[PDB]
Amino acid sequence: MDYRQLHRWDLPPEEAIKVQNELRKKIKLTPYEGEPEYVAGVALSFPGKEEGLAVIVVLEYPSFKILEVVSERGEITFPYIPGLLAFREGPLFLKAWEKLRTKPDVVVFDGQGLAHPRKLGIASHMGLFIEIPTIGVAKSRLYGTFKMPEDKRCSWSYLYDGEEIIGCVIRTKEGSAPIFVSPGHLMDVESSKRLIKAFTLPGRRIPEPTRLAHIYTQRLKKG
Amino acid sequence: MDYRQLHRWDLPPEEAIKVQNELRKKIKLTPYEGEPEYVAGVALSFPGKEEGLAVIVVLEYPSFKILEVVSERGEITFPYIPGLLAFREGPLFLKAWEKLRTKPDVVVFDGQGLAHPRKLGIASHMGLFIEIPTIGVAKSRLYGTFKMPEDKRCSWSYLYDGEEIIGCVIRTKEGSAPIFVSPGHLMDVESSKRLIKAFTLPGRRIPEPTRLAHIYTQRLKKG
DNA sequence: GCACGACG
DNA sequence: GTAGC
DNA sequence: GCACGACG
DNA sequence: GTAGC
Repeated sequence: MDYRQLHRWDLPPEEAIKVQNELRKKIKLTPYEGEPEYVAGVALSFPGKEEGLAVIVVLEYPSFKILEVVSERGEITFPYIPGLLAFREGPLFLKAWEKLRTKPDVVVFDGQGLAHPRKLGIASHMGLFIEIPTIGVAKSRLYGTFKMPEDKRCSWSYLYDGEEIIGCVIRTKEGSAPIFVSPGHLMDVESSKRLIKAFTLPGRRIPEPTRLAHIYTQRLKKG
Repeated sequence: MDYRQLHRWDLPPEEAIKVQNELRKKIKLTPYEGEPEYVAGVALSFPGKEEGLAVIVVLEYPSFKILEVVSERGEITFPYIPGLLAFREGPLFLKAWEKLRTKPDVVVFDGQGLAHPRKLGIASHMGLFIEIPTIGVAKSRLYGTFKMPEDKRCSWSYLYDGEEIIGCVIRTKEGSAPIFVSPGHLMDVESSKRLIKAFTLPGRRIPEPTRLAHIYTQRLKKG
C-alpha cells in the first residue's frame, strides 16, 4: 500500500522532536462518521535487540473476520525513548505497509496518538504518512491527566491536557486496567472512543485489530 | 553481615516454586513495635544483560542520614519471571549483604513481600535468609485485588487475596501512582504501612531507603 | 534535585 | 533523552 | 483460548 | 514460565 514519505527517519533525538512539532500542524481532528468495513491493527515484536517484526492485520467489520495479514522483519536501531516511539517502530511498520493490498478505512496502533507531549504520538504520525484515519490505543498513560474510571464494563472518563480533551480512558474489561484511547489523524476523541468500544468484544481488554496483530507478532517470532 | 543459606539458588523454575511453597511456612507475620534506628534499602541495576549491580544503603532514622553503603557486581543468569524475582536478584543481594557492617533493624526491598501468588515475594524470601524484619515496596501490583485509593497525600486502601489482607496500596504522593506495601518476614501489614509511611518524605513517592539505594545503583552503573 | 512499547 | 517543577 | 524488576 | 478461568 502507498504512503507519503514526509521526512527522514535517521535523525538524532533533538531533530526528531522538531519534526514532531512541525508535523503536529498537519493533524486533522475530524469526525469519523459511519460504519467502517476494513479495520487494521498493527503490532511489533523484537526477535533480537536490533531486529523487529511488524505485523499488520486487516479485519472485516463487524464480522471481525481476518481478511489479510502481512509482516516485515528488519533492523531496528533507534532506541526506545518515551515520546519518540515513531522513530523506533515507524520505519518497519511502513515497510510492512508497503506489502498491504487492502486499503483500510481505519488503522489502530499500539501507543498514543493525540495523548502525547507534543500532540503527535505514533498513531498520529503514521496517520500523516498513510493519510487514513488512525487511532492510538495504549495499555498505559504517556501524557495527560485523568480520573480513574470505575470498574464497570464500559465505564470511562476523559484524558486531559489541562483543559483540552486529548482522548479517553476506557474500562474495556472488569478486573483489568483501562486502556488509553486517543485519535490519530483524520479522527477525533469522540469517534475514537465509539470505534474502539465497537472493536472490543466482551471478555476482552484489547480491541480485536491490535489484539489479533499482537498474537501474530508473537507466533511469527517463532513459527 | 551474616545470613542463613536455606537452599540452592541454581534451580529450574519448577523446583524454585516448590522451594517457595515450603519457605512460606517459615514466615512470621509479627508486629514491629517501636522506632527503628538503622533502616536499609536495597536496589539492583543491570550494567549488562548478564551483569547486575546490587546496592544496599543503611540510613539512620529519623534523621535519614546515610550511615553506610556497599555494593556487588556479579553474573546474573536467572531470567526475570513474575513471582520468581528472588531467584534472579536474591543471590547478588546476599553477596552485597556479606559486605554490610551495620546490622539493620529493618530492610526494605523493591518488589512484593506477602502480596505474592505463593505468599513469598523477594522481601519475604530475603527476610528468611537474613532473619531481620523486612518490607516489600512495589511500584506495581503483582498479586491481589484492591480499590484504588483517592489522590490525596496519604490516602490508602488494603490489598486483598480474596478475604485476607496481604498489604496496602498507598498514595505517597499526589499526582503519582500509589506504591504497593506488603510485609516480608518478622513484619505485618499494619507495621509495614506505618513504617513505610514514616520512611517517605513529602514530595516523594518512594521511601528514602530504596529511593537512595536506586540512585546509587544508577550512579555506580557509570561512576 | 524530584514521570516516561517489548526476559518471558 | 525529554521535561515540568 | 483470554495477567504478570530494570533502552534510557 | 506460572496460572486462574
